[PDB]
Amino acid sequence: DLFDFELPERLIAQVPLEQRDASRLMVLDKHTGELTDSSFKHIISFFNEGDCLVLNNTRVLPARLFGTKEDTGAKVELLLLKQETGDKWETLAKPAKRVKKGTVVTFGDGRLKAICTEELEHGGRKMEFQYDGIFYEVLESLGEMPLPPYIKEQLDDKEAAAPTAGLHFTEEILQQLKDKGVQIEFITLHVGLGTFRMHAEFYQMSEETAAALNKVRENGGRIISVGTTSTRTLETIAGEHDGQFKASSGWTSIFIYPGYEFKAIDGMITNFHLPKSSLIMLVSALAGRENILRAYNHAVEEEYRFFSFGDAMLI
Repeated sequence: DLFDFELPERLIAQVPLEQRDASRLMVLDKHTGELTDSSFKHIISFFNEGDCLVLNNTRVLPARLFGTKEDTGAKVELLLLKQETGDKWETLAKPAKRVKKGTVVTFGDGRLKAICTEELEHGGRKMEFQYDGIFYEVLESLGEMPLPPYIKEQLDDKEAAAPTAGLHFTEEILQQLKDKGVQIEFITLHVGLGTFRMHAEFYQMSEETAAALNKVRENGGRIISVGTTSTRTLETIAGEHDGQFKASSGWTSIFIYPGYEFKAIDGMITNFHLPKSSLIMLVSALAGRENILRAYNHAVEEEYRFFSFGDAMLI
């Protein structure tokens, strides 16, 4: 194989040195292929002003409502993605097929129902809630409301941990970078959602976030993704708009590999990976298969910790 090398199961960090910024930092020059070393404290010494960091920030926030298809029999699960205007929301629905045109779904005793004001491209569904009083209150209400048997039976119950090399980010460094003049933007990615369409991630970029990144691109700043993964979201987005960012959400399945021309990031921050997984190819497409390779060889040499909790890399 072409993305293989010697990787001592030992050089593979069993657990993390999460104590601090210790975690070394292999720095590779995308173009030149140079390959210096370092530690994650000096990090901030590589970012200029007008640079932005996109953080794959995650939130167990997909709140979900268990309603029942009004008219017909029943059973509809809604995943609340983002509230738009007033009482309209971006949503994912179980038994999606069931939710159509302007279908109506009831929740609980009927306080709060919702109509499907439209089908969405990513298979989601824009819905609109009907209710009295304060919305956020009504929900909270249903919060403590057990699922009626009717549904309850139709189910199996009642009513992880953000990986991403983006953890080496001491609240402090976050501040430093701010202070120095490096912006920080967030993207949102969800995992178990696949079952709402397969096992793809669901991303969401905001109007402001998109806006922000475009400025940076305009003003000639650099964009660096802090995401063993999020780099793909970005890449996906700017991919479908020609290097430009737009608010959006959807399923990400892009598979980056040598040859791919990045149109989103200028550099990224992740870890070292296995002698053939599909991450090395990603990275490899970024700085070239060779450069990365030799760096992988020198990383092993200077006994760098590889993978999940090992040391951090940058471009």
